[PDB]
Order: sequence, then C-alpha cells, then structure tokens
Amino acid sequence: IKEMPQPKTFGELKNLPLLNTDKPVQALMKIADELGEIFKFEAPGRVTRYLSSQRLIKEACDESRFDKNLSQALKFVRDFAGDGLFTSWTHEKNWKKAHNILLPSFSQQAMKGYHAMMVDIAVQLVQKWERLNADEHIEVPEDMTRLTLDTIGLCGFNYRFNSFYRDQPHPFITSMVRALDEAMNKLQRANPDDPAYDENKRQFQEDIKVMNDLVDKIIADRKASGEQSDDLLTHMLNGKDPETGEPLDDENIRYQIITFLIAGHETTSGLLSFALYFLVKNPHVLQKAAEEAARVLVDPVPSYKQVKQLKYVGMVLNEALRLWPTAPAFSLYAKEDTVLGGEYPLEKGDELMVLIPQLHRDKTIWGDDVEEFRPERFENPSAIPQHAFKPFGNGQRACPGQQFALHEATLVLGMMLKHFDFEDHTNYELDIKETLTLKPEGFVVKAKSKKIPL
Ligand code: MNH
Ligand SMILES: CCCCCCCCCCCCCCCC(=O)N[C@@H](Cc1ccccc1)C(=O)O
Repeated sequence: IKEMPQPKTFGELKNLPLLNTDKPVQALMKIADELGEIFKFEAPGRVTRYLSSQRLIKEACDESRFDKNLSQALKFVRDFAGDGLFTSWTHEKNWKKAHNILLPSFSQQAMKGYHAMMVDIAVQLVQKWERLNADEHIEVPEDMTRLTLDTIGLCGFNYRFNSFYRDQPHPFITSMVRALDEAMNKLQRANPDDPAYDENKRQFQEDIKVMNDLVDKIIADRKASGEQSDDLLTHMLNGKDPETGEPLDDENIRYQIITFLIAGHETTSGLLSFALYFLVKNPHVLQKAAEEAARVLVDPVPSYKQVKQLKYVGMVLNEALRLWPTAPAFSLYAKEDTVLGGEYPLEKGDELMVLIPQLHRDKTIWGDDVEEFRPERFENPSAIPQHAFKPFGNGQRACPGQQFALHEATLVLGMMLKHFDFEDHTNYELDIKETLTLKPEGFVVKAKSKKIPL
C-alpha cells in the first residue's frame, strides 16, 4: 500500500495555482512526466487523482468498479449543455433515455445516408482551396472548423451554417469558443464570486443566449418542414426510448442540440488540424497517405465504400489521436470502496482523471519511440492491448459519434491529399490551444492544386 506523489503546493490554495495557465492539460502532462503513472491533485475542498499508465487506466475503465464522473470542467459546460448525453450522470433518467433514442442515428444505414452530406461540405472545402490565388495560405484550424461545424449542422439538423461564406467565424463558434474558454478559466479561480469576474459572468450568459437562439432557429426550421430525414434531429423529436417508451421532452432536446453541435464538430476539427500538422512535419507519411488517396478515390466524388478503403488515412487519424486526443481527459468516480492497482486505497465517490495523452505515451505499451508520428503502429489493431488507446472514452459512456467523426476525417483528408500538395511554408512551431478541447493555433500551410477535376 504506497502513497501517491503530489506536485508543488501554494499553502491554503494547495495545487490550484498549477492550473493558473491557458494550457492546463499541457501543464498536467509535464507534472505526469515528473511524478509518473499517478498523482494526487488538491484544491480547497477537493481532491482528484491523475492516471497516466495503461496498468491503472485499464482498472479505472472497469464499469463494475468506476462510473463516468463530471469534472469541474463538465460541471461548468453543463450550465449550457444541461443533461444532454455528454454532461449527464449515468443515473439521471435522461442519460439512458437519450442514449437509447439517439444511437440509431449512428447505424451503418444512417452513416451511408450522411455520406453525401459530408461530401457536400468537403467539396466546399476543396473548392475554397482550389480558388485561392498564388501564394495565399490556408488557416488550417479555422477551415477545419468551417467543415466540421457545417458537416454536423447538415448531417445532424439539415441546417446550413454556411461557414465557407464567412471570412470571420460563425457567431455560434465565437460564443461556443468563449463559453468553453470561461469553463476552463473558472477551474483555476480560488475566489469565483470576486466581483472582478462580474463581466465574465455576463459575457458567459450572452454566449449562452447566442447558442440557444441558434437552437430556436434549428427547431423552427424543422417543425416548419416536418421532414423525418432519418437524421439526429428526427430521432430527437420523434424517437421513443424502448425502455420507458417516452420521447425526449423539449428542455432535453435543446440541451442535446447544443451538445451534438459542440461535441459533433470541435474535436473532429482538432483531429484534422493535428493530422495535417503531423503529415507536413513527416513527409514519408504524407507521401504514403497521398498515394493511398490518389489510388483509392478514382471518382470525382468519394463513395462511402471508397472512404472505407483508406486504411492508411485511418491510421494517420488514429496516430494523430494517440499523440493529441482532442478531448484530452475524462473523469471517473469509485462506485464502491476498492483498491486501485493493488496499491492505492480509494473511498466510494473518489474522483479519477484519465490523462489520455500520457496514457498514449506509456512506453511499456507503445515502445520507446512514443513521440514519433508512426501510423504503422496501427497497421494491426489486435496488437494494441485492451484500454491502451482511449481517445473516445470508455464503455457505455464512450463516444457514440466515433464512426461519424472518423468517416468525416477520412473522407476530408483523403480529398485534401488527392487534390493538393501541402507546404509547411512557415516551418510552423506547434502551439496547442486549450478550450477544454485541444487544437493547434496559428497553424498555416500553402496548398498547390494538383488540378484534379471535382
Ligand atoms: C475526433 C472526434 C471526437 C473525439 C476525440 C471525441 C471524444 C469523446 C470523449 C473522450 C468522450 C467521453 C467523455 C467523458 O467525459 O467520458 C466523448 C463522448 C461523447 N461524444 Mn465524442 N463526439 C464526436 C467526436 C469525437 N468525440 C462526434 C462526431 C459526436 C457526434 C456526432 C460526438 C458526440 C459525443 C456525445 C454525445 C458523447 C456523450 C456520450 C454519452 O456519455 O452518452 N467524445
Ligand atoms: C457538449 C459539450 C462538449 C464539451 C467537451 C469538452 C470536454 C472535453 C475534455 C475536458 C477535459 C478538461 C480537463 C480539465 C483540467 C482538469 O483536469 N480539471 C479537473 C481538475 C480540477 C481540480 C480542482 C479544481 C478544478 C479542476 C476538473 O475539472 O475537475
């Protein structure tokens, strides 16, 4: 029975000032690198434990022993995302009800239905880039966010955000990004009700009104047409949970729309951003992915079947998620008193944080080359131990949009590599921006068209 390490303390504030930063996950990664596979983190009237090893995370992922906890982060997001699927407790009635109602939105028949809509946004991306003038660059995260928001708007809610008709971000994006920012900046706050934050509170309320105003328009736009387009919104409004036999109420649908708009695009945006960063910094890997794109995508328009054939683009995406899982943490609580790792006594209700990027750098699982971008690690998926790769969370609270996100990413990266040569013309220094989620900031490239018609 061993005692956990703890990082430096600041008296009465304990460990809290260590999150006094705009890059908390990255600061916690540096702490995990010092203290190893587990550490205690204390704030006034709080303790959590940060897990970094596959040895401890495969236990934490035992659904008989631990359930999804809401971090302070998710508890702050809940102020706008409510009891939607991401910010609900497993024991709230609306969790299982929604989960039951909304999973058929992710059947293979639904995916084949979304494909054509994904191609619609992807073509708008290729055309934007084909239409640039000589020596104009691409703002990569800004453009990936144009695609991913448009794609979830169209696929989920048959709503066009028309992001590629704006040179500024969609107002929804500006309000979402600053909501997630305030959620993150609250974490570090010793004195949250200090009137020096009275502004932040009013800006947070304003940002929630924007997000709800757009929800009103999505719902009005559908109750007008009355479609039943076999999409996410159809099930939200018309699906009965087979357990309770009940449909979702109006208040829960609103939270589900907020939830699917944010979770349905932001992290896929980061994935494509990171995937393109690694490709330009690793030209052998870029060329192998570009060769696959050119050989497989023989038609002006990618087919569902042809996206399924892009194994190497898939491996690029998994490898990008290994190094920078874009939802970089999930929280758990002990269902009962139990012993973690035959070493760490935990009391019932005790919080765990899974530090996904440290997990993904566990040298006892991945070998001593953990920092290198080597998609070939994923050629043979069986060789990856249970619970080593967790970018999509765990068990029944795992990502329901996992196949959607990677189908989108694979389609769009395939089309990107097919149609352009990329140049890291600034020699970009990775700068990872944290809004709870992760994304490269200031990442720009030049794309020389290969002139392949569309
Ligand atoms: C890459 C893209 C991408 C990543 C890295 C991703 C990562 C995650 C992680 C991690 C969790 C678990 C969080 C936790 O607290 O345990 C999760 C839960 C979720 N995510 Mn997905 N997320 C998507 C794409 C992803 N999600 C897409 C696409 C959608 C929707 C179409 C989506 C909607 C969800 C929802 C809803 C949940 C909540 C599931 C539940 O608890 O029932 N998402
Ligand atoms: C529908 C809405 C989708 C939003 C998705 C955003 C969530 C995805 C990742 C969240 C991971 C953030 C990690 C935050 C840093 C952290 O570990 N915070 C922890 C630790 C903490 C301890 C004491 C005081 C404050 C905080 C936390 O929030 O509890």
